Amino acid sequence: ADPEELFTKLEKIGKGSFGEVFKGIDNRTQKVVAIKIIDLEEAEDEIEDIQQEITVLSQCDSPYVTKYYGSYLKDTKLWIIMEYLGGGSALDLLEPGPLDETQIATILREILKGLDYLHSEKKIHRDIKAANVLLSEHGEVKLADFGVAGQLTDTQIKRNTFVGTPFWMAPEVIKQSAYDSKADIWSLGITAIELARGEPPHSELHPMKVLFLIPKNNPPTLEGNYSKPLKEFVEACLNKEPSFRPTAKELLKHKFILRNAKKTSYLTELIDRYKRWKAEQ
Ligand SMILES: CO[C@@H](C(=O)N1Cc2[nH]nc(NC(=O)c3ccc(N4CCN(C)CC4)cc3)c2C1)c1ccccc1
Ligand SMILES: [Cl-]
Repeated sequence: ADPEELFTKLEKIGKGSFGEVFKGIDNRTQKVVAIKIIDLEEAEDEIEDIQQEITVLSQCDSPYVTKYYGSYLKDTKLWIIMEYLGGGSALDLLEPGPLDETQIATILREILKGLDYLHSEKKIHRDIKAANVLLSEHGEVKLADFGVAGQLTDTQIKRNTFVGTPFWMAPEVIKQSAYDSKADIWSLGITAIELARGEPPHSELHPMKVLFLIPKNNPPTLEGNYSKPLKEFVEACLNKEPSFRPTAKELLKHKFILRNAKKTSYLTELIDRYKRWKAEQ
């Protein structure tokens, strides 16, 4: 029916040129939801990504993947109703200052559970990065932005498409050879660096340069004051050879994760920190 009847927006929480995201309410139940509204008139090229995300999320049912509740059409606007996640993104939560290795290990663990779910459903996220990891106010950690996610089948054996964000992209994705879920494991290893240092490797460089640097160089390493097991976690992820990369399931039992990860509810203090930080200034 009419989405402006069914839903009420409470607060604009995100904005772009083609769309806006709100905190809002299902009026029938008073449930808080995320409401992403796309101006279909302005959307042009990225409309295929919108379609792809809706399709993939409608096929997902995991506590580690942002829920999709439906789409509504009202004039030039597409309303996409989604699980509200109010803690902020992992990247957002880096703003007030660095994470400790307990927080990092917990976040990576939860991402790994999400990747394990997706890969078992023969899906590939293909844009894993801290900005795409969204937290709930309880400290749950869930995956979002499925605009370029890919589907493996029997009609098509692997993927080829040059897609993702350059600094996080696997070398085999840059080369556009046949790749699979192991590409997400590379991106996860880059995300581990990003969680530790605040930025991905080569973050000051032009994206175009990174497209030849990533295949040309040895894999990035985590440098500085970070525990050996974290550096070995990064090292295992960022193997040039995908068949030598571990799976997400295996990584759940990496010693860095086992010795450092704790209950997700402990992440609420990371969210509190952001609230206080946000409020000031
Ligand atoms: C553009 O699509 C959305 C999207 O699909 N989504 C689906 C979905 N569900 N819930 C969301 N919540 C938030 O984005 C958000 C972010 C920061 C936030 N604040 C900062 C911390 N504070 C404690 C509260 C206020 C409050 C809410 C989103 C976004 C997207 C956004 C970012 C990354 C990936 C995807
Ligand atoms: Cl947006």
